[PDB]
Amino acid sequence: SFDEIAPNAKKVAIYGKGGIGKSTTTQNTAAALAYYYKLKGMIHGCDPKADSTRMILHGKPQETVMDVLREEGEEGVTLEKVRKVGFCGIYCVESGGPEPGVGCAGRGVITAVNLMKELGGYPDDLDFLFFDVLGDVVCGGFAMPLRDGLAKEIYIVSSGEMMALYAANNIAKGILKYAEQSGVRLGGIICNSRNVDGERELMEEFCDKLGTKLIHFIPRDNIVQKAEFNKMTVVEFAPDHPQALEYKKLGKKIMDNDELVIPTPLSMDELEKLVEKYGL
Amino acid sequence: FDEIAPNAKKVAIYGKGGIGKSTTTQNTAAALAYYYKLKGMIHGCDPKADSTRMILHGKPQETVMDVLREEGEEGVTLEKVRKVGFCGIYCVESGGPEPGVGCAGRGVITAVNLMKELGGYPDDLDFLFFDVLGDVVCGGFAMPLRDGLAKEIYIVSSGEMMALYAANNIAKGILKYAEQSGVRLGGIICNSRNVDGERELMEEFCDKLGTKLIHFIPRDNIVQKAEFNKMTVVEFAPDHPQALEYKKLGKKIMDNDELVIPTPLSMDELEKLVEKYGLY
Ligand SMILES: Nc1ncnc2c1ncn2[C@@H]1O[C@H](COP(=O)(O)OP(=O)(O)O)[C@@H](O)[C@H]1O
Ligand SMILES: Nc1ncnc2c1ncn2[C@@H]1O[C@H](COP(=O)(O)OP(=O)(O)O)[C@@H](O)[C@H]1O
Ligand code: SF4
Ligand SMILES: [Mg+2]
Ligand SMILES: [Mg+2]
Repeated sequence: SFDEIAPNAKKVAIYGKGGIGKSTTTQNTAAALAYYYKLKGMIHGCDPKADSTRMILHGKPQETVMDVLREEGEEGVTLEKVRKVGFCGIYCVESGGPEPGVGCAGRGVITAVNLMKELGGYPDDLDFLFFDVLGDVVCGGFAMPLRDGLAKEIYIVSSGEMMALYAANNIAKGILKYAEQSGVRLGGIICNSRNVDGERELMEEFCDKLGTKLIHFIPRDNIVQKAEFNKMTVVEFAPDHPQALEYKKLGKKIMDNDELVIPTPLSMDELEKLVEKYGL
Repeated sequence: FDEIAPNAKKVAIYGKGGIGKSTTTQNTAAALAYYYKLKGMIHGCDPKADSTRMILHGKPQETVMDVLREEGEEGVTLEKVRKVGFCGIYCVESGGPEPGVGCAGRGVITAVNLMKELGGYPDDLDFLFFDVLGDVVCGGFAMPLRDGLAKEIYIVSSGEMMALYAANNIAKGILKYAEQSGVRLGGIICNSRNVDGERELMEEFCDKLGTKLIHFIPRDNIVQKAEFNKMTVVEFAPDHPQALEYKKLGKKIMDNDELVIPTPLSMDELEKLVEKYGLY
């Protein structure tokens, strides 16, 4: 069952709109937890972009599970080819997916999670396990962590943008749908700032209406791009930089989080009027 | 699907979420129906269900899935699913299932089949646009290419890496289904974000992709001002430079003959291209 895999670990899944900063937040948060707090972790990329583990692997792209299955076949698959070790011993896995227009994009997630369970790719002694999931659509393999209770705690990365909040509200609808069946809950909304006026204020009212909390406000900092150029995470590049400490704060907040709640999704009218009220 | 609206230019607009597909599709259709007096129709294939709002003057449209769910296949009528808006532009919203329930693109198949059965695609149509979600190329979202529903595809994109990544993925889907359905890429439409050298990056991207940058839509506040008045930019101010830009684009789409099978870029090629200009 999905509850027996890494039982001593805090299973978390990060959802959000495309390009909102899920990979950046998930990788830097995991890097902070493994570096400052010396915790054993693992990242399972459930985004077909397949770059959710690049900064942990120091710029080296990882072969996806679908790519390895396609070339080596089910017989020639080894845990060493699909799971790599990066910064501070963080294990990395990329689910991947089918070619655009071929089948269901989420199918790669289900195959990778089942293969990881089969090969014992999730260490029992793990302290945290993160899943970078595509949140533009809540269906198939993308909605599997919410439906099958793979990760009990969900966090959505969002900005003041209408699309980002719309996606977050849709993910909350999926959480509410299988909240009693799977026991999945929303830990909070993580705001990846875009440097707009009154972004935090809009996000805090959005969380109030959604029945959750704005767990953390990540500022927009060019250190992310400077670190990405040296093929490293911000934590690995400059652990003393204020940005690295922001990910450290978020990391501890996620670990010590207890306010997990079933969401109260907003209506399409409530969301629009909330966006119009602030008018960023 | 070649028998539905045979005298019409069947086009499908793809692109990343929040890139400006609904804004471009609606204003382009409004320009074609207002300046050139062409009979047109918009079939929203985005689960957001707001691709036909400005044409309907801010009035929300009941989606096909909503009507089908609460009234059954018998209680369905064209009057309830197809509405008339600015300059007699017909409007339909496919809709979709609740987040986490089934396949998000399912609403597209049900709506296109239902229109095909009720004869909701006027034969005397001059143009037929499909606002499709491009974050993931699968299911009902990849159907228009698959069944050759719309033979000409245009992708709305900006200088952002995620917007270009999505456009490249849509091009991959076009290439796979180019010989089977005869679908083709008409060009890339750039929805400007007011960044330095955005056009130059987009033009090199089109060169590498084997297509052309059909048009450059500037970022104008008149869009939000017309949105506030529950109207399209064409209906709000047909003499505004922006309203004209959509008129130029509309004619370019109608008189377009340079349809090409795309040469998708590799992940390395796209990253090096983004780094060459370093817009962001
Ligand atoms: N806190 C931040 N400060 C500055 N840039 C950021 C921040 N978070 C994300 N970014 C940038 O945003 C872009 C998208 O980030 P990413 O993590 O890949 O989003 P996603 O995984 O949802 O697609 C990247 O270029 C990244 O450098
Ligand atoms: N040419 C433009 N100039 C200014 N704003 C624009 C333009 N095109 C789109 N927008 C804005 O961008 C946002 C997203 O537009 P939208 O059409 O809904 O994208 P999508 O259909 O891909 O979800 C809207 O708030 C809209 O006002
Ligand atoms: S369930 Fe989702 S990912 Fe799968 S084919 Fe449908 S829209 Fe695509
Ligand atoms: Mg990502
Ligand atoms: Mg839309």
